[PDB]
Order: sequence, then C-alpha cells, then structure tokens
Amino acid sequence: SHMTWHILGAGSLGSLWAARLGRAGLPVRLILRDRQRLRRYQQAGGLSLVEDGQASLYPIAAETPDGGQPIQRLLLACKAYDAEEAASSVAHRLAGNAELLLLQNGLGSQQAVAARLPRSRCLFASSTEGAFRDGDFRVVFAGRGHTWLGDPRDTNAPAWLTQLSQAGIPHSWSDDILERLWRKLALNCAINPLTVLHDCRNGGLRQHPEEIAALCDELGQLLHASGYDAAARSLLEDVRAVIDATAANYSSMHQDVTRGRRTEIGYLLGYACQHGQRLGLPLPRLGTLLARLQAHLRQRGLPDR
Ligand SMILES: NC(=O)c1ccc[n+]([C@@H]2O[C@H](COP(=O)([O-])OP(=O)(O)OC[C@H]3O[C@@H](n4cnc5c(N)ncnc54)[C@H](O)[C@@H]3O)[C@@H](O)[C@H]2O)c1
Ligand SMILES: CC(C)(CO)C(=O)C(=O)O
Repeated sequence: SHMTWHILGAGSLGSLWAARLGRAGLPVRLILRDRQRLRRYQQAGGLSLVEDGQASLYPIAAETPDGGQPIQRLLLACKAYDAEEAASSVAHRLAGNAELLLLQNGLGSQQAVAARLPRSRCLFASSTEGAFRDGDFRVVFAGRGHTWLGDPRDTNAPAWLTQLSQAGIPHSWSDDILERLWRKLALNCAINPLTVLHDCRNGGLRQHPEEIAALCDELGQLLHASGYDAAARSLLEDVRAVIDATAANYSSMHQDVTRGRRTEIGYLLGYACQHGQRLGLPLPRLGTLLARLQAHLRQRGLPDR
C-alpha cells in the first residue's frame, strides 16, 4: 500500500493514465471539476477506454476538489491554459511533500503552476501518446507513445517511477527535461502554425520548403542561444522527419481550430517568441508567423492566446 494517484483533468491523457494506473492495482482518485460532473460520472459507472475498438469500463473512484484526503501525488492533465487555474483549485489540499506531474504541452504553465505552489514539487512531462475523447468519460487509446519525466530543480528520480512501469505507462527519466520540452516546442512551431494558416495536413508542408527552412532557421538560433546546440543542430532534419511520418494527419492545432476550440498558442509559438525577445534575439519570421496565426484565430472568434 502506498500513495494515492490523484488525477486532475479527466480528459484524454488524464483518463488514459487513470485507467492504466487504477487497473494495475494502484490507488487512484479522479478529481472532477464539480459535484455535477461527479454525479454524472457515477451515473456512467467509470471511465470507458477504447483500445482497438474494444471498450472497457474502469470504475475508478472520483471526487470533487473540496472533499477528500490530502494530496501527496497529483497528475495534472488539463490544457496548458488551464493548468494554473486547475492546480489552484486543489492548493488547499496539497501536503507540502506533494509532487505534481505536469502533463502539459509547451512551456509557460509549468513555471506558472510551480510559482503558485512553491511548497510542492512540480515535475515536467513530455508525452507522445495519442488519445482523444469520444464523449464524456470515454477516451480512445489512439496511439502508443512515450512520456519523458524530469525536475529541473531536483534531478534525482523518484522511487515511484517503477509504479508507472507496473502500470504499462512507458516513461524515461531525463536529467535535462527542459531540453526535451524545448525540442517538442520547436518542432511544434515549425509545423503547427503553418498547418492552420494553410489548412493542410502535415504532408502539405512539403509544398512550402523554403518557409519551413527559415522558421527552423530562426528556431535554430533560439535553441542554440537557449543552451541546446544539439536540438538546434538536428532541428531541421527532425522537422522534415516528423512531416513525412505524420503526412496524413492534421496537426493538433489544426484540429483545435477545426472544432472551434482554444489553442495552446500562448505556450508554444507565443512562448517561443516571448523567450526570443527575452533573450534579445530578433526572430522576425516567427514574429510574423505569430501575427498571422493570431489574426487567423481572432477571425474565427477564437482566443489568440
Ligand atoms: N494525445 C493527447 O491527447 C496529448 C498528447 C500529448 C500532449 N497532450 C497534452 O495534455 C494536455 C491535455 O490534453 P487533452 O487532449 O487530454 O485535453 P482535454 O480537453 O481532452 O482534457 C482536459 C480535461 O481537464 C479538465 N480541466 C481543464 N481545466 C480544469 C480545471 N480548472 N479544473 C478541473 N478540470 C479541468 C477538463 O475538463 C478536461 O476533462 C494538453 O496540454 C495536451 O497538449 C495531449
Ligand atoms: C507538434 C507536432 C509536430 C507533433 O507531431 C504535431 O504535429 C501535433 O502536435 O499534432
């Protein structure tokens, strides 16, 4: 017997983690937004996970942010633009020894979450697992992936990693986790903004070879000035590699705009532009790219941040 896994943000990845953790015998508790969400979830009976067309019900225990026991280990699995507000809703339940697993893409929310929960350890995650919602409390395990974990302040790995190994959650500890998240971010900036502006699948960016190179050019300077020469070196070939590998998919940001939902631009292309200005590094093509993408979002009534 050991620590309960508290899950905040019962979305795509949050339900996928909650299912694999709870079904492997580990103590797991979903933190649902409010009691209405809670009594709906109890009318549903649990989380429904769809694997290769097969649905399975996982009657995981759930609660609201106000009730329950202290939280010593929490998996934050909401969007980056909700992470700070989400973590604050349970700040009254963190224990001081509490550790937080931040399953947020991009950068910005992790620092903002850690700033508001100083008595708690905030670990950074970077995941390539595919999962999408098919109704409330139903998630399809779309694609297998890998999750890098790491703490920039406390680089020693926690002993509960092997619990994730027991649960079949593939992960690797990284001592330079910031180098990981910066690699995924730079890849996002080179691909996703143009997929939205050109309304194309990732394979459509082959028809824009020069423009892809100049963005990787400026994204290369940004990584180099940030201390990641390796990421800056392989960046262009890593971008061209992912393109042909995902040539048939629409990007996550293209899918967000298609559904009329908010994007994570403020923690991806916006954050990268914010960091470049902070580094005194002129990044004009990422700047005009950010301008065109923000106007593209406003044109549809979507938040440009
Ligand atoms: N395959 C994937 O889905 C995938 C892959 C890689 C990274 N990510 C990242 O994981 C994070 C979540 O992605 P997603 O697809 O699962 O989003 P999602 O919309 O499907 O899930 C978000 C859940 O958190 C809850 N949420 C938001 N704010 C909340 C709050 N203040 N209090 C309580 N709950 C709150 C939402 O209700 C929702 O159930 C994103 O940052 C994403 O970039 C997802
Ligand atoms: C960031 C990137 C390039 C990863 O494949 C992407 O296309 C997505 O998130 O949908």
